[PDB]
Order: sequence, then C-alpha cells, then structure tokens
Amino acid sequence: SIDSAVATYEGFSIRVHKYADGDANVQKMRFDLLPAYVCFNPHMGGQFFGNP
Amino acid sequence: YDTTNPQYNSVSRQVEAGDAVSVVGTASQTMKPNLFYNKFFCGLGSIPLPKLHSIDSAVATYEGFSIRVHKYADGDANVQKMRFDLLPAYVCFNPHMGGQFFGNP
Repeated sequence: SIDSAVATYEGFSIRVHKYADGDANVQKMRFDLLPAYVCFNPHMGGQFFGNP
Repeated sequence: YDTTNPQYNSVSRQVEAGDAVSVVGTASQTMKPNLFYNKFFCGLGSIPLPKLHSIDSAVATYEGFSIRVHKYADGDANVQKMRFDLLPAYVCFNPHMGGQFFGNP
C-alpha cells in the first residue's frame, strides 16, 4: 500500500518508497540498498606504500 | 507630502511636531463597525493544494473556492479519517479606498 519504483544506476538497483503522514501534513521518501560482502582469503590483499 | 514630486501628495500640508490629534470613539466600548469600500480595496484568493503520496483525495469547488479532501485510515485501530482544508491569501491593494462608517448624532 505504498508507492514504489525501482531504478538502476551503475548497475545497482534501488527502491524508492513514497509515503506520508496524514495527521501531520508531512510527505516522506526513502531510497534503500542491501549489500552483501565476503572475504574469501585475507592473505590475498593488503595496503602498500613507497620505499624510502 | 513630497516637495520634490508633488504629483503624489495625498494631503494638504506637512504633519509637523506638536500637531494635535485625537482618537475616534469612546474609551473601552465594544461595537460592530460597518464597512464601505470600493471593489479594488482588498483582494482575496486561494492556493491549490497537491495530493499527499499514497493517500486518496478529491477536489470540489464550492463558492469558486477549491477544497481538497484526503481520505486515509488507521489499519490497527480500524478507523477511517478525513480532513478537508484550504489556504487563503489576502492583499490590501490600497488603504485609501475603504474604511468604517457609523451614524451621525
């Protein structure tokens, strides 16, 4: 019962919901995304710097 | 009263310091004043309201004023809600075209 749409950018998909409170006269919008992460093997990357 | 643009003078002389004034009427009395005015003394209007998201509405014209209604509910309390509303706007085009009259004793 809430108006949506879903739009791609950089090949990531994003919902918007548009609702409102009726007793207060306000209108509200939200934009969401859920990421999932993995680290397979911590020994395969790191940080680097120059050598003095 | 303007020396450099006398084309705009509304009154017959300068108001200097020390000029006697007075107040029309009695001290604490309460009354209902009558009103004369020309058509272009004061203006009146109303601003159209957009509809809230995800909430049903309708718009009806009554005297020539337009009025939104919004119809929402409370799902858990199981009640039905409605509000009708309007935004007025008011102008004073010119103070010298209207006033208040009373009788003469």
